[PDB]
Amino acid sequence: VLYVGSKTKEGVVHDVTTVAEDTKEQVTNVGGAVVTGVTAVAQKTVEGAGSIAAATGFVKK
Amino acid sequence: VLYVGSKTKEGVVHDVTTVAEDTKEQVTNVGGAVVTGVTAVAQKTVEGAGSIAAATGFVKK
Amino acid sequence: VLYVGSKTKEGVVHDVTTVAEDTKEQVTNVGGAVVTGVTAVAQKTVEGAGSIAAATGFVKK
Amino acid sequence: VLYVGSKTKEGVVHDVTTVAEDTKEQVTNVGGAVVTGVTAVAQKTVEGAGSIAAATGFVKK
Amino acid sequence: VLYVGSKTKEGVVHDVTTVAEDTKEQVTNVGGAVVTGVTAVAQKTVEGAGSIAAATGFVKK
Amino acid sequence: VLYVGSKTKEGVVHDVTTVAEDTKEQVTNVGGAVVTGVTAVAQKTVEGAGSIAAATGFVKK
Repeated sequence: VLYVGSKTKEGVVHDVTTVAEDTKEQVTNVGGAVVTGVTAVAQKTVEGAGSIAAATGFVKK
Repeated sequence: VLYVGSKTKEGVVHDVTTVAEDTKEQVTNVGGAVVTGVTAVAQKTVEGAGSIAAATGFVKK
Repeated sequence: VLYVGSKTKEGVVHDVTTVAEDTKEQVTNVGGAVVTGVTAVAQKTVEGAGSIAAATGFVKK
Repeated sequence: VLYVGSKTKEGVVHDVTTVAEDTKEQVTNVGGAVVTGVTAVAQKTVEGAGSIAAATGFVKK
Repeated sequence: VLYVGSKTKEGVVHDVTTVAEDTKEQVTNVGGAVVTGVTAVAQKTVEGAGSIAAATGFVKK
Repeated sequence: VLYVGSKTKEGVVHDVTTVAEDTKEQVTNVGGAVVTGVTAVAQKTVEGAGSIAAATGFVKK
């Protein structure tokens, strides 16, 4: 492999924008919760995963 | 493989935009929950997955 | 491998913007919670994962 | 006039984006020239104009 | 006029973005020239203009 | 006029961004020239103009 004159963008995330005004979030009775916003994962060579969101709960009342 | 003059964008996510005004979110009785927004995963070479959202719950009342 | 004249951006996340005005967040009765904002993970070579959000809870009442 | 609870955006320009890669501009024999990019003009109360581009030339050869 | 609880954005320009890579500009034989980039003009109350680009030239050869 | 509780942004320009990589500019034979980048002009009350770019030239050869 060789690159003489070149621009290579491999495994890239850019220009991700989030805008929010007058919003409302309520999680009332949750055993375990994962609430997130932007999640950016850039990776050229991987063996596992990129983003893992796990939630295991128990709401007995 | 060789690139003499070239632009290669392989495995890329860009320009992802989220706009939200006067919204409302409620999760009332959830065992385990995963609530997210933007999830961007760029990866050239992978062996596993890219984004894993897992939720295992129990709402007995 | 060789690069004579080249720009290589591999495994990159940039220009991620979050804007929020007059918002409201409430987590009332949660066993374990993970609330986040921007999560940026750039990594060229990985063996594990990139972002792991785990929440295990118990809401008995 | 009165505003009790309100959001008023009057006379506004926002989120104007220009992206350009590998472009080419040539103005060879021009008497007078006006070459521009983004031109944003926000103004609530005006008596004149907003943007005036004037070019008066003479190419005799 | 009165504002009890309010957000007023009148005469505003924001979030104007210009991105340029590997570009080329040439003005070869111009009497008078005006080459510009971003031009942002925000003004609530005006009597004149907002942006005036004037170019008067003479290319005799 | 009165503001009891309020945020007023009148006559404002903000968040103007310019990004440029590997670019090229040439003005070869120009009588008078005006080459600029970002031009931001915020003004609440004006009688004249906001931005005046004037170029008057003479290329006889």
